[PDB]
Amino acid sequence: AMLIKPKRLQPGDIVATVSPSWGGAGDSEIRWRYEQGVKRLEEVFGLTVVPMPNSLKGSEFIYNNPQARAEDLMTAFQDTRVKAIIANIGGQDSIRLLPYIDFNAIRENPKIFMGYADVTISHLFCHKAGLSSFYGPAILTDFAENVEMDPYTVEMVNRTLFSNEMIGEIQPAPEWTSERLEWIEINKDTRRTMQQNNGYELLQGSTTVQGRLIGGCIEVLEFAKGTELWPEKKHWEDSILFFATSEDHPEPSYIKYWLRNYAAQGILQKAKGIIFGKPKDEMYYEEYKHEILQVMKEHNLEDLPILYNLNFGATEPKFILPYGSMAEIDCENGSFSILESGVE
Amino acid sequence: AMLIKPKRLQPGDIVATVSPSWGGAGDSEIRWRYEQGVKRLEEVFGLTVVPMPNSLKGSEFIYNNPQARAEDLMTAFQDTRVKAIIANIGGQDSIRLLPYIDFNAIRENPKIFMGYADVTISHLFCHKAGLSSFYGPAILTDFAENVEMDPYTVEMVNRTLFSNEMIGEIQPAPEWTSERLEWIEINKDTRRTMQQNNGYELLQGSTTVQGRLIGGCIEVLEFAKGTELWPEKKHWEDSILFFATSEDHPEPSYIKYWLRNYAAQGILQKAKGIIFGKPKDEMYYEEYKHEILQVMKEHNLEDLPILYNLNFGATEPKFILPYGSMAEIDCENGSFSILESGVE
Repeated sequence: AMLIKPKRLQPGDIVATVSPSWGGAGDSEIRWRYEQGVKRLEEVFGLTVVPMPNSLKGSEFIYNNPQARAEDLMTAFQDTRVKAIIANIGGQDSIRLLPYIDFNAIRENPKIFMGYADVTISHLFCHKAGLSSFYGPAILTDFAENVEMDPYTVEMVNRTLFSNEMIGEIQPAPEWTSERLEWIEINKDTRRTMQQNNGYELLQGSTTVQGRLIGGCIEVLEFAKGTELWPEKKHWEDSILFFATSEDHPEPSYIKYWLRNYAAQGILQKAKGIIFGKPKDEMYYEEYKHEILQVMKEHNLEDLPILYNLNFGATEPKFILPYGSMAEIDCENGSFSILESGVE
Repeated sequence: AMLIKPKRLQPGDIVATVSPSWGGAGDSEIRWRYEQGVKRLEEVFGLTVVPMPNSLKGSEFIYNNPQARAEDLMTAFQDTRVKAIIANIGGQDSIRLLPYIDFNAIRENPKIFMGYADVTISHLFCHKAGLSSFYGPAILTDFAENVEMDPYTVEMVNRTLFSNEMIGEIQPAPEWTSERLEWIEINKDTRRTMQQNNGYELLQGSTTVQGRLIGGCIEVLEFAKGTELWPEKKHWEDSILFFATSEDHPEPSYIKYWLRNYAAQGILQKAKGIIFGKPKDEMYYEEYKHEILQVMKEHNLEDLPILYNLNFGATEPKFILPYGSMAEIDCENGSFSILESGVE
């Protein structure tokens, strides 16, 4: 293990909320939604919540001030009362924070950091500092789910962040959604419609393999390629790669192009296995499979275990992937497991 | 300069044709078109043309055999009778040649290498071997133009490859086309419809700047990021960046994402200036401007000279960009010049 594992949460602990990507949480029309997410952190999980100073200043300010976003992250990491940091939401431009990050401030202050999609970039800040962080739910999208949180997401927060017991097998969720229901307050009493989930699909592979988790949102990872933010070679050795596609539904050819580059980098050849998240709206569900299998065939990797349709990524509900934690793909059983705790 | 300038081509010289990307030149219904391009190399330029051994075996063979494509390149470079190499056409997967390239073989046999789009990858092979190669016309798309070659493309081939006089100012073409007229022989006597061209547009900048050319097809450059094929740091210092979009019309948001990555790499900050090629069909002409200007604004680069709508890239006709040559953007006059010869 190359990464520091942070301490577990308990009720009473303080969690900081931050806006490293899109600044919407503070927009007048969305603030109710932020407050609803916070309410679940407080009431369901028993946590105390503090927003970082610039995090609710709204989307115009946040967009224009990447340094202030970075300052919010540094403030949260440097405050010893803060036991976890959760992103409000993704976006697309948190790569702009790079000039303003003090990696040693993260290194000297290990704690839980969680979010997904563009927050992939903020995960790479933690990763560079040697801290295991959590590809997982965010305030506006998951904790603020209308009417009630999904019990699957709640279970997985408990198992990953509140317990130092081995996480173990990740069962698929019974149902999923990515229905568009605008974040208008008079919609708050409306449940989003759920779809039956049918569980994991094995695209290829015939072995049980284990390796340490690395990855994120595949579109956003492109943003960091060739930069000083990209994880050094040792982190890719004997990995389990995890990829999710985001809400803009990247055309299938891009999934091919991006995987071809992972091959050209030597990353696919170093992987023990790959897991893919359910695409948003299941758009391109079958088409992505075709591209994935083609790139593997092109590079003599037809036996690399690849599991598909997991509940992480752009749909709800979600489980949580701790970076660098040992994980397992069991092809014969079509199962995915995390073979250690997420927290200490 | 870090790149070797190859020797001047002249009538009577031998040129090799290669298929490093899509292998369609040898397909039964396309072969007439390859032969039409060969006829202009022979009759207009006075050259003897030799296809490399695997280059006309068709698209199925070529796709399945990246190693044979790489061998064709090596064959052409190692034959001292061959004075220039021209790609038949682009494609999308020449990144697959990477593990099969003998860079020493290129370094020891400097000579003209020319093509565009996916052939960007093959340029990067030359670049890594320390050879200046030519972002420029290809057999099937330019030399094989129905009825006759465009005099603009002819002129720029002559000025860049057939003379060691300074290239000088690159004037805009009077007309352009990217009309889809299928490469079916029954069409061979049909001229493509031309559009009036309005010349270069200065997007920003108020100075005259000089720097060495580096760039290529912006979609394809993504394929090489974070790989050992990416040009080393010194190549990006005091550059003039050149970017063209390809036939797939990348959505404007991707231009933004890709340019934010150039910023995150420290590349935009080191540029003296940037030039963009006319988009295919002028699709997203205005949208791309908006994205380019937004990324400059995001990174305090609003005084960086940027010229738009140049005749390189996905449309016809084309001028030629020698990698690493000293070039000039003059903002007050809205002009672009290359301040050395393309060849020795």
